[PDB]
Amino acid sequence: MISLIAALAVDRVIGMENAMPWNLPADLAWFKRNTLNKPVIMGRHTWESIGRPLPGRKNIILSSQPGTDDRVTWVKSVDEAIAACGDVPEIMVIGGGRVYEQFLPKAQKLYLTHIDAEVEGDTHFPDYEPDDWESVFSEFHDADAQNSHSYCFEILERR
Ligand SMILES: NC(=O)c1ccc[n+]([C@@H]2O[C@H](COP(=O)([O-])OP(=O)(O)OC[C@H]3O[C@@H](n4cnc5c(N)ncnc54)[C@H](OP(=O)(O)O)[C@@H]3O)[C@@H](O)[C@H]2O)c1
Ligand SMILES: Nc1nc(=O)c2nc(CNc3ccc(C(=O)N[C@@H](CCC(=O)O)C(=O)O)cc3)cnc2[nH]1
Ligand SMILES: [Mn+2]
Ligand SMILES: [Mn+2]
Ligand SMILES: [Mn+2]
Repeated sequence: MISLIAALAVDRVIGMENAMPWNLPADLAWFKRNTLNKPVIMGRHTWESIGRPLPGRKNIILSSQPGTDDRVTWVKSVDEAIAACGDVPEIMVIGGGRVYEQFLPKAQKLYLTHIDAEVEGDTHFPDYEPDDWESVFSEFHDADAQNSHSYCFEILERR
């Protein structure tokens, strides 16, 4: 099973200038809980944005060019990325925009955080078709001293 996990600001913005400009510790904690002990697939730009391997997860990087760091696994196509995960129950695709576009048709589950923040961005989450997806979990949180925007954790499963 393939799942996508992402945090979306208003208008599906997910990034600006190869960064995420907000800071929501509760959402990073949610990301860690839902990805720990699973393989994570990411594109090269997102690998450069994170800047280090994510511990406790098999890190698989998509790039058309040879890898430059043997602490992670480098692959050259979507099919190779999936194969490199082996026989696991759940593969987590962690972006960015181009990678999400390619894996969306193959995904059965979306873990989405909707952040009430207006962000200028240059990268968006793919338009998906709402009729294809059932919301099976949602949990709203107001802003607090640690998290400066309200946010909504949602899990959707392909109908
Ligand atoms: N809010 C969130 O949840 C979230 C999550 C992840 C990322 N982001 C943000 O998203 C932005 C980065 O997204 P992005 O769309 O620019 O880039 P991306 O999807 O992270 O990376 C694109 C790169 O991945 C490689 N790639 C993708 N598909 C491939 C394929 N089929 N075969 C081989 N290589 C492939 C290529 O690398 P080469 O050029 O080396 O071939 C391509 O240039 C950043 O702003 C980041 O902060 C946000
Ligand atoms: N909901 C969601 N939020 C995100 O921030 C997110 N980020 C990415 C890609 N970028 C990043 C950037 C930083 C870290 C990171 O530092 N993660 C730590 C945080 C642990 C914690 O704060 O409790 C980790 O070990 O996962 C992960 C992914 C992909 N999907 C996401 N999905
Ligand atoms: Mn092929
Ligand atoms: Mn197999
Ligand atoms: Mn806000």
